[PDB]
Amino acid sequence: LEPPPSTFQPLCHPLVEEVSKEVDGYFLQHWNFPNEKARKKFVAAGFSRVTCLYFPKALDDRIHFACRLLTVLFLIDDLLEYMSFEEGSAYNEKLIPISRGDVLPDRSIPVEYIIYDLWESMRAHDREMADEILEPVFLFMRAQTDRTRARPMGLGGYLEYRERDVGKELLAALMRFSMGLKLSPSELQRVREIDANCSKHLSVVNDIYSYEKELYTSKTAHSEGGILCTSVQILAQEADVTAEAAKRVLFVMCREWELRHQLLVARLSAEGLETPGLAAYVEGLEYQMSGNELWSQTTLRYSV
Amino acid sequence: LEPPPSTFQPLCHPLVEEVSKEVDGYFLQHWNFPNEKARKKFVAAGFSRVTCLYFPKALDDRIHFACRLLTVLFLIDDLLEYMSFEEGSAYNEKLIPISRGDVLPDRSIPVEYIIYDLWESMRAHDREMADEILEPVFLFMRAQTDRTRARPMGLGGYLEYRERDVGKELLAALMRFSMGLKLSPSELQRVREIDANCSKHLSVVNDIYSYEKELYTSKTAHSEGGILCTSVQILAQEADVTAEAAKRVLFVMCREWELRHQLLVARLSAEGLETPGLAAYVEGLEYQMSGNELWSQTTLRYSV
Ligand SMILES: C=C(C)[C@H]1CC[C@@]2(C)CCC[NH+]=C2C1
Ligand SMILES: C=C(C)[C@H]1CC[C@@]2(C)CCC[NH+]=C2C1
Ligand SMILES: [Mg+2]
Ligand SMILES: [Mg+2]
Ligand SMILES: [Mg+2]
Ligand SMILES: [Mg+2]
Ligand SMILES: [Mg+2]
Ligand SMILES: [Mg+2]
Repeated sequence: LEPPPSTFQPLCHPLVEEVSKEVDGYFLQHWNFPNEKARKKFVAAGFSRVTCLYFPKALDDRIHFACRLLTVLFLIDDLLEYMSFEEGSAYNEKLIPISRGDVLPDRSIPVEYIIYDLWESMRAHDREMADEILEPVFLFMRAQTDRTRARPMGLGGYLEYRERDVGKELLAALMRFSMGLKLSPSELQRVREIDANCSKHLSVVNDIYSYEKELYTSKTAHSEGGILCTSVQILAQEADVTAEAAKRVLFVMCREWELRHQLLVARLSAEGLETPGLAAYVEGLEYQMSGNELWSQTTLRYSV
Repeated sequence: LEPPPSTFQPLCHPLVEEVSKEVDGYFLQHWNFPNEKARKKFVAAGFSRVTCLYFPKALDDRIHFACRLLTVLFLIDDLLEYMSFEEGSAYNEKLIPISRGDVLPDRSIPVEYIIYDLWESMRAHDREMADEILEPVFLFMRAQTDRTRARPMGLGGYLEYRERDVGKELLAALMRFSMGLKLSPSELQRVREIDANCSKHLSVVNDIYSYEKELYTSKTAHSEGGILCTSVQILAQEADVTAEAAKRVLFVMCREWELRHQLLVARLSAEGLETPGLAAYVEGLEYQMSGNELWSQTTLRYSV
């Protein structure tokens, strides 16, 4: 699959090597893997590497928080594929009061105390910004087991749903936390169209590279949890082409979304609405798009 | 607008110029054009040229029949844009028993006697092959004023409707008539998938090039008859991109349909199911797709 030309230059956080070893090492000690093969596959995924590609301008003392969060969510994301929608919902809902810190974790259950200790440490570093990630994460978690996954969706309906299932808002709040980048409610409101456009890029780029993984999952995992829910399958179905043909077409659309990102950013500046914070923000969103693509093209999670 | 590479090479019927003058001349003599500007625009469209590009291997004494049919359908196609769905339906339904030869035409009304004389002349030349064009034409006519045009559609839903509105079936029966290519019901059943694939190509290629014409029509003509119903609008709405962005993506999809055409034809041959008639037929479909693109690229109908 040859990617069409992009003007975006992907950037990686300079501390990616040490943070990856730190965070991978943490999960290897605490997380319950089924076997040595799974432990190797975990490291092979490079979960801290995505994070460092998503937020390359995160503060040096905050990047590890982001790596820990995306890592545990990735691990949960895989676990949910072997559960029903009901079981998956129960699993996630239990982690929500724990994430808030309102309920103590069962220290014998790794996922419970990993989540608790993480959010506690994040609030310890920056309480105000850590709290602003809470609701976006919960929105993402509840989307993962949404019944709409078991209903037919057009491309438009899917992308609207997938903004939550891909965790667009959490990525936004996580990015701001990691950068210590604060925005007023007025600034946040102004870039909503830019956010929605970015979400489609992230979602479809992931759909493109994770298709083989998710096709296999749909044939082997739970009938509900492993369900095939992706723009690749939808376009292939609607246009009556192969999945690989759908990928090539979708990749072209992703480049159009990149063009639209630049247009919207230019218009924000052409109008009076550009601020230093917003400039850093929309630039950060570009890194998410290019970083997500670079990681997707190289991670063993999708190629194996 | 840069067309992505294609391996389909267009062919034109050798007698295109002489038949154009004959068919253009007939309509200029009989059809009720409002003024000289409309008569010039009519000639500028090249309705016989597209027909000769659609069926370049039509028999020398049958190509004019195809040119007449497509020309009169094109003329009605524009007429319908100033009518409501109701008026458009009543207009078309009147012509249907006339086309069958069951109802005599009003000789003071050009469209009625032109359509009557056409079908009578076609039945005289080849009774059986002419009759097999009737219902496909009627299916197309009724799709033109279908109220599904004014209702929400996804890409898949549009394409399945478009197959009727683009007259894929009538074109196939017209091609067979023009070439004297007779196929058994079983043979035709073998290439159903190939027909469906070809329909999408013809539809979207037309949508891409005729968008500006149809955008203008939607803003100037009847809100119903001139309604903007096209893949360019649908995809742009689904993916939240501009029409120009949608065009570029759709053009890539068109090339995927070309690849699929070659795949399906290759499979048909390998299974020992490609009869000499079927070989001529599927080649004929390729001429339709390539011929449609060449004409769309150059006709003044879409450029002015
Ligand atoms: C952890 C997840 C599965 C969510 C957050 C990260 C992100 C965007 C990385 C790419 C794959 N999907 C997701 C969703
Ligand atoms: C006459 C028509 C409007 C129908 C038949 C010819 C064909 C495919 C040529 C291209 C434009 N539209 C059509 C539809
Ligand atoms: Mg997943
Ligand atoms: Mg998921
Ligand atoms: Mg995926
Ligand atoms: Mg038209
Ligand atoms: Mg039409
Ligand atoms: Mg058109």
